[PDB]
Amino acid sequence: SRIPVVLLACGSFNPITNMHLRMFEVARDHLHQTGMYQVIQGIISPVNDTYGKKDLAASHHRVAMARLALQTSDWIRVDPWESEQAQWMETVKVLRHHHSKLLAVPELKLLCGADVLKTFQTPNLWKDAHIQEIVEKFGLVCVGRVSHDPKGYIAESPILRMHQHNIHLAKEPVQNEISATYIRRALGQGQSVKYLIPDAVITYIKDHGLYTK
Amino acid sequence: SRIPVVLLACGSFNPITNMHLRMFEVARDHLHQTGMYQVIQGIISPVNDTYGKKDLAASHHRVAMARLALQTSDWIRVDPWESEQAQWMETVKVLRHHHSKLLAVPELKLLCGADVLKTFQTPNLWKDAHIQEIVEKFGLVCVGRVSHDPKGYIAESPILRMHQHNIHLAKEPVQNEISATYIRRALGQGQSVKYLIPDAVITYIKDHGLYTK
Amino acid sequence: SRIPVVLLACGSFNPITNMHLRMFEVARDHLHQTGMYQVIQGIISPVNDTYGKKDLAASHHRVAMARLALQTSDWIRVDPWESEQAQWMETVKVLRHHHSKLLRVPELKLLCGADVLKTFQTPNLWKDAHIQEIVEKFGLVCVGRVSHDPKGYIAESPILRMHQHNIHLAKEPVQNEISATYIRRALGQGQSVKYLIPDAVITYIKDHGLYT
Amino acid sequence: SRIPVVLLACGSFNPITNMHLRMFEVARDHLHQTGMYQVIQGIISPVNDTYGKKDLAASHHRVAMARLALQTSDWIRVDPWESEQAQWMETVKVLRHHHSKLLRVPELKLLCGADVLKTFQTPNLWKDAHIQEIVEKFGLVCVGRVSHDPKGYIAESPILRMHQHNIHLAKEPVQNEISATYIRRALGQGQSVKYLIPDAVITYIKDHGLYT
Ligand SMILES: NC(=O)c1ccc[n+]([C@@H]2O[C@H](COP(=O)([O-])OP(=O)(O)OC[C@H]3O[C@@H](n4cnc5c(N)ncnc54)[C@H](O)[C@@H]3O)[C@@H](O)[C@H]2O)c1
Ligand SMILES: NC(=O)c1ccc[n+]([C@@H]2O[C@H](COP(=O)([O-])OP(=O)(O)OC[C@H]3O[C@@H](n4cnc5c(N)ncnc54)[C@H](O)[C@@H]3O)[C@@H](O)[C@H]2O)c1
Ligand SMILES: NC(=O)c1ccc[n+]([C@@H]2O[C@H](COP(=O)([O-])OP(=O)(O)OC[C@H]3O[C@@H](n4cnc5c(N)ncnc54)[C@H](O)[C@@H]3O)[C@@H](O)[C@H]2O)c1
Ligand SMILES: NC(=O)c1ccc[n+]([C@@H]2O[C@H](COP(=O)([O-])OP(=O)(O)OC[C@H]3O[C@@H](n4cnc5c(N)ncnc54)[C@H](O)[C@@H]3O)[C@@H](O)[C@H]2O)c1
Repeated sequence: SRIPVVLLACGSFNPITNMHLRMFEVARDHLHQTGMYQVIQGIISPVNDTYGKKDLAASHHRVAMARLALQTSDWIRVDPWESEQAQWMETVKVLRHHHSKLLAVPELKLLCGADVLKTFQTPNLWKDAHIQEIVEKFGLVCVGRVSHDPKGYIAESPILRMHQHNIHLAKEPVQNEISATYIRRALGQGQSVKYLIPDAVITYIKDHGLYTK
Repeated sequence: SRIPVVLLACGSFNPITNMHLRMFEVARDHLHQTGMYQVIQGIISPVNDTYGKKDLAASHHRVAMARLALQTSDWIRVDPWESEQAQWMETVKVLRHHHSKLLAVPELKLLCGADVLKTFQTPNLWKDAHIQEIVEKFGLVCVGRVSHDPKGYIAESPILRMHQHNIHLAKEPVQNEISATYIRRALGQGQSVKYLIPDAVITYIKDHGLYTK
Repeated sequence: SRIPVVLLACGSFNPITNMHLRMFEVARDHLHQTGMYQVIQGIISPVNDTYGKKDLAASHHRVAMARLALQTSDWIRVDPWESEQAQWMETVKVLRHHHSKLLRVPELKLLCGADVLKTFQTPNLWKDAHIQEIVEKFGLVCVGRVSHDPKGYIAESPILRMHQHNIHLAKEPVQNEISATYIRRALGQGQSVKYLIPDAVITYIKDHGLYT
Repeated sequence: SRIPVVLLACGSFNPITNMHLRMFEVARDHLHQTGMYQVIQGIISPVNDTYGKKDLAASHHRVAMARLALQTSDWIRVDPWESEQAQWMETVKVLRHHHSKLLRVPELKLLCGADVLKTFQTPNLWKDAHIQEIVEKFGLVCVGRVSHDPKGYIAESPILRMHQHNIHLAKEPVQNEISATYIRRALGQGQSVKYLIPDAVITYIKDHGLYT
């Protein structure tokens, strides 16, 4: 029969957008189309507030916006564990945690856009051993993005190439490069972002006065 | 003070998508940003069933899907008058009708994507006199689309150039080229189109068995 | 053995751009990849000056620019026959013309971007009999373009879906949406279009005062 | 009178492509449009071979390809200084080097795509003092790219927003997203990349067996 799969998306979700959500749907249809997997759940894990140089809305709000965005989803939920930790946590550790949570066990795979695959090449960003454990022990489902060539990223990285069977490249013939950075700027200018991010998220942002100049 | 404006979008809406909806929002913010207009309403007018060579879902359903898509909009409504006529009607006639309906009168403008502006150049598609009345007596608000250069379309058409003050070019720094043709194909294959078109529209399509192979 | 193929691209080429050229390369690689064909020649056929409601550069200029653009190509050539006819000609007639020449046998296929497939749906634009002859007698090689879904255009066309064996969809893994309308506007504003169209074409345009 | 400007693009150029070249043309036109500057020179500075976790073609090859790509440019040149250093150098040091040479005065500005602005946010990638020196001592000219919002990157950076007078956002009205990674993969598969990168660069690549 089919191997059960849980998809984990780690990211900022500042705020969660229709594209972040579309990523799950495209990935699920892709895995199902292979004939060997059955996606039983998706998890949105917002990053901790201590992360990066960029100023993010409080994780309390990013978790809230995801929960509200996911109310019309019957298979994707937000998990705040990662954001509730005292500090930022390398992605491989978040995978380990959720794998333990599942502990005939479904395979847990990291879901991301092709741009993340490119960041694996950034000096000192990801430890080689972590890249290895991510693709070998968990798996990667990557959704295409304009200007990125995942196939080449895989061919040019010895670690990815060696475990390419555990990397699933998905993509849809659509162009949807709405950036959350633009969303925040537009919101700051009083412009509409309706139909780019969920109606429920816009309501929360308005009610809590988020992303103001 | 500001000139009141009603935006009319004529099209197939087979089915209405998040991009069709985004078009209204981008256009409204653009007109408001000029400082001289106040958009008070938007109208989605699905095309008649006798139109074109392409097979469209019944207008009864396209009107229903738009109504449901617009339930969370406080300023855009669907108007079935055009689709209820015995036969297809040139766009200038639909504008005339809605102008009469409004009859200190707000300006009624045709809302469309830049690709429509390009179709004005198609032999025998639009009567020169209609193109003229559309831009001169009503107005055009055009939203940018990848691969189209509205500014050049305007410069190269003597009629548009002469009335360019009545043509408003809007666009947002986003890439969103999701085609309804892809939506229908995906739906026909059992794939998800969630987050590309409204949740309410997907529910109607599923409940009424639309767009099946 | 592989089937010999000649690719014919009909269009304005006002002016020819790197995108138009790229279309040939992608189509050829796709056809060779199928293992069933051997593309032996490419033909750029600029449209006549009476065509449409547009002020196009004179046909002899568009032919000359295409020729310059193709100097570094060892398999694509421009053919002025079509532009040199007294009047505009439906595309199927251009295919028939070039088919006859080939006979004086390779298969002749129309080469176009996905957007062209969408124009097949435009009321009164293409005669149904002509769409049928194109995909039934000849063939169609389509290069993808952003915002277009060729697979859906084919499936929804009662004529195209019955001839898929003669339709070849070559996907463009790169994003190359450079509009010739934009090229003309930029040129008219005195802005650079270098690296968007061939250097020799830019020079010709300058020398002859085109698009000013 | 207009302020003399020299544009410096640091990058892999593995290999140089039509997009990299287009970036210079768009930036120059944008700067001239402001009416305040006169771009007098463009400089392509390929990165050293010790840089990053990537198997890059040898620096002398990337320099040679850039030189060939630029033969038809009357204002852009490749400078191998950087690639010829014993080790990789932070970009601000390359700017200082080229600034000194200019002195042996024109303003030297870093030229990059919008994506570079986003990398400024990457933990430990760029020293804050360096980002400050780049936009405060020199200048930054950014060319738009699909999926990136430079205006937001600037507004959200406590360093960039304080130096907007020295940041110039040049918008790319065309869609030109051709990945050098894709170019390399296509080449390795024996597929054409003609019209995506200069002909002379393709020839050099073939002659020297690069990307096989
Ligand atoms: N463990 C490590 O060493 C290490 C190093 C760097 C980053 N990280 C992790 O990586 C994450 C960084 O997330 P982020 O700030 O980029 O998240 P984000 O909110 O910007 O995006 C979330 C996800 O959406 C995808 N996405 C966004 N727009 C898309 C589109 N249009 N199409 C397809 N996919 C799209 C992104 O690729 C990403 O996978 C964090 O969880 C961080 O902890 C880990
Ligand atoms: N009066 C005439 O002579 C004449 C001739 C031809 C067509 N028409 C009219 O034109 C309409 C044709 O509509 P259609 O079939 O193209 O409608 P459609 O459903 O495909 O699209 C509706 C609108 O959405 C815009 N749009 C779609 N995707 C977009 C995106 N990603 N970004 C921005 N805008 C986007 C389109 O430009 C269009 O204005 C009909 O109302 C028809 O009656 C009139
Ligand atoms: N026989 C008929 O009934 C009929 C009806 C309408 C048009 N036509 C013919 O169709 C042609 C119309 O040509 P045009 O004005 O669009 O020519 P054009 O110069 O704009 O483009 C020529 C070709 O390039 C392709 N192309 C352009 N940019 C591209 C990109 N970025 N990526 C991929 N492909 C790209 C186009 O799809 C087209 O196939 C003429 O030859 C005309 O006679 C025939
Ligand atoms: N000093 C530091 O701390 C530091 C840290 C990281 C990187 N760097 C430097 O940054 C550079 C990294 O270069 P790279 O590997 O990205 O080079 P690259 O060859 O990929 O590209 C070079 C330039 O082209 C631009 N570009 C590419 N495709 C484009 C397109 N389609 N449209 C517009 N612009 C486009 C890129 O944005 C970039 O500015 C190196 O010089 C490196 O030393 C410096």
